[PDB]
Amino acid sequence: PQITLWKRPLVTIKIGGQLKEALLDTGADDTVIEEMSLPGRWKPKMIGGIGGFIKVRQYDQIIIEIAGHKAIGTVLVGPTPVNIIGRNLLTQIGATLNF
Amino acid sequence: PQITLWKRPLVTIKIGGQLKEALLDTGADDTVIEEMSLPGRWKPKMIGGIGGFIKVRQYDQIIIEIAGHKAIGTVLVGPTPVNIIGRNLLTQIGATLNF
Ligand SMILES: CC(C)CN(C[C@@H](O)[C@H](Cc1ccccc1)NC(=O)O[C@@H]1C[C@@H]2CCO[C@@H]2C1)S(=O)(=O)c1ccc(CO)cc1
Ligand SMILES: [Cl-]
Ligand SMILES: [Cl-]
Ligand SMILES: [Cl-]
Ligand code: NA
Ligand code: NA
Repeated sequence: PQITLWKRPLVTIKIGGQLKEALLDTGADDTVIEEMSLPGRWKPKMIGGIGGFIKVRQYDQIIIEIAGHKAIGTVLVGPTPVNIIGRNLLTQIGATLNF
Repeated sequence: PQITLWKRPLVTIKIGGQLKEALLDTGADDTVIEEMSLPGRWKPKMIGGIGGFIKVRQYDQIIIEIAGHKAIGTVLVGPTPVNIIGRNLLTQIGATLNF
């Protein structure tokens, strides 16, 4: 699809068996999801942006379905105000910015 | 252009006669630039990023070039890790996300 930016580019994702809404975010290096359980090992990380930093759990090799497209990669889990699909997964679905 | 996302989508902007680097950020509603002088009056605004809310200075109807495209719109000035071009100006340059 071609998604315009008049509104937030929100899509449906499936992660850990759960359906969520998330933002397709070219400004995010990595994918960040609101607190949930995921299987396997994790390690702590701090990530920062406007307003400062938050502590997250870094889970590697996690599958997400993004608008119907399967991708695998790292997912950070923590107290983000919005679920964010970052570049690490946007690349896997072939997403581009065009103008 | 068609910009892939393996790297940060950094572009050159021109504001106030100065060249700066900025990030094309589809997860940002608004355009946020580091401290600089801009003409005219400003209004207060609070924005909520990943780590919390901050105060910024809102300047309306500012001339800004983005990757060679002309925009005139709202620029927020305040402490951000990098200059970010949000959807308010991404729409003016005709940007869409595609996959
Ligand atoms: C500031 C950027 C360089 C990095 N951000 C991605 C942005 O699109 C970030 C995504 C986001 C975060 C919280 C709430 C809503 C959206 N938008 C952002 O700050 O936009 C600001 C905040 C205001 C609400 C959204 O638009 C307004 C302008 S981020 O801090 O969320 C981030 C930082 C580290 C990682 C890990 O790589 C992922 C995301
Ligand atoms: Cl990854
Ligand atoms: Cl590619
Ligand atoms: Cl605007
Ligand atoms: Na894992
Ligand atoms: Na103004």
